[PDB]
Amino acid sequence: LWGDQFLSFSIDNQVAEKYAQEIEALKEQTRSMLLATGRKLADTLNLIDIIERLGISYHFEKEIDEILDQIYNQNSNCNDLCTSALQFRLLRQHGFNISPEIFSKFQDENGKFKESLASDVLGLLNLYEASHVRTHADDILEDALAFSTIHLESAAPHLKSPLREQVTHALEQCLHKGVPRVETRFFISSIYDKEQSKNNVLLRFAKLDFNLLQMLHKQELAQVSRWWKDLDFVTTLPYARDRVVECYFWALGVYFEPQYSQARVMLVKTISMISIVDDTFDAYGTVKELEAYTDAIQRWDINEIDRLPDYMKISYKAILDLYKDYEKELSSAGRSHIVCHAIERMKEVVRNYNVESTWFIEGYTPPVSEYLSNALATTTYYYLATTSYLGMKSATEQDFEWLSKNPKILEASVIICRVIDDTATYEVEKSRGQIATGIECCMRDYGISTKEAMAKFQNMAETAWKDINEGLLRPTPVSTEFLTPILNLARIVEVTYIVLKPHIINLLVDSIKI
Ligand SMILES: [Mg+2]
Ligand SMILES: [Mg+2]
Repeated sequence: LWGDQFLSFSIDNQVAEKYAQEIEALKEQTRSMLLATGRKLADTLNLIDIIERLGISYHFEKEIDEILDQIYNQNSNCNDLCTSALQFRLLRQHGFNISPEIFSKFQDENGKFKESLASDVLGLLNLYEASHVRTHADDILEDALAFSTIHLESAAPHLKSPLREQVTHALEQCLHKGVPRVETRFFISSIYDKEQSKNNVLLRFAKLDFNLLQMLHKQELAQVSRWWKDLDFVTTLPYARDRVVECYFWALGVYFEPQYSQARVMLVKTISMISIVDDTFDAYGTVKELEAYTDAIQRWDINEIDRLPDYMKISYKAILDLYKDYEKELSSAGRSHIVCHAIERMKEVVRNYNVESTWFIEGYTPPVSEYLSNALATTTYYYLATTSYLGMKSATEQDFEWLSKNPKILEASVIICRVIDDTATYEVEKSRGQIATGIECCMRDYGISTKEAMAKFQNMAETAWKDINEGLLRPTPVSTEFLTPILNLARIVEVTYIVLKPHIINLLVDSIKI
């Protein structure tokens, strides 16, 4: 419902250059802040936390890492909940397996959190955020979420602004599980901007940087929108909607940095394309047509097009063409040889789409284990994760080989999307006759109520998050650069099922008022 609002974006080079020039000054100035010698732990942690929440930490990957490494190594006891929880969270998010023992001093000989901390809002907030980065080994943090949650909920109504808005927001969306750009936009405009103790250099820096990057995101969105119009699916395939803007939001959620410009464009096209296919199997193709389509996809030829009805011929050709473009784009860098990994994942998605169709027609309700073996791939997550690597100039063959083994971190990301999707779309899918819905299989397989089935599904998502958190800890199998996209895919789930309009507006329409 966007229209020609994004067909084309004429970037006024003057404003961009001004922004860039000043950003360079602010960047160097901020760098010097990070390298300040005589700073206290609390101050150093808050500085890093602020730069990250402001969405400008990508400029200081090395600096922040070296500083955090020093903090990890010195193991200093801060003694106060606020700093301890923050220290724990930042180290964990950066792969440092800091021991949860740092929380023992805030617990009774029973391991329960000293209820006396219940009046320490700042400590509770940082503990709340830290509880979301826990692993299966962090037994000490078992009751951290419930503890901080109940007390923050109680204190919230009487807190000053913007602290109150920060707490209220956190309770609805924790930092660790939120989409980066979405959380950055919120922190900048709704919190830091209204913070009495704000650092003006950092705020100015954050605003300019966000706005400048937004211009690039707009060029990409415009470029891809033109690409979509050329395909002219609107008239040739009147059963699919112009979801391009939504598809772009997803790509933006996976990575927003300027270096991933090519990657985002490639990713958007894939998301758009597979969306067409999903529509085909869901409400247009007949039993026979779908079987013919699944086969054509597995063969991946073109001569197979003759066995497909006209509408499917358009889709099929476009898909094959898209991958040819990908191969061409990567030719200059000699990376075209990796595209096959994405194709293999697409074939997988289509096979499982077909199987899902078959299950629906037969009225089959498989046990959970069997349901998942097919339903996990239908989320398209393995496929999208593989696709995100295509445009990443550093993604080597080894990285793709690791990804093909279905790494636990990827598996967890996929599971999160699956169980959450099933919990949300259950009602709609049931009234549609889809008795092969995750929640349905769960109920029958275990012999439990819908409520209990959904509760089990939520537990699976929780378990998966802990797995993701563990998968981020050093030593990582591949560079962190390749783990973030998977983590971001899981974050997108949290945002899509708490719909995209407000985020699209805040991220791609409205700039932050400087
Ligand atoms: Mg479908
Ligand atoms: Mg579903």
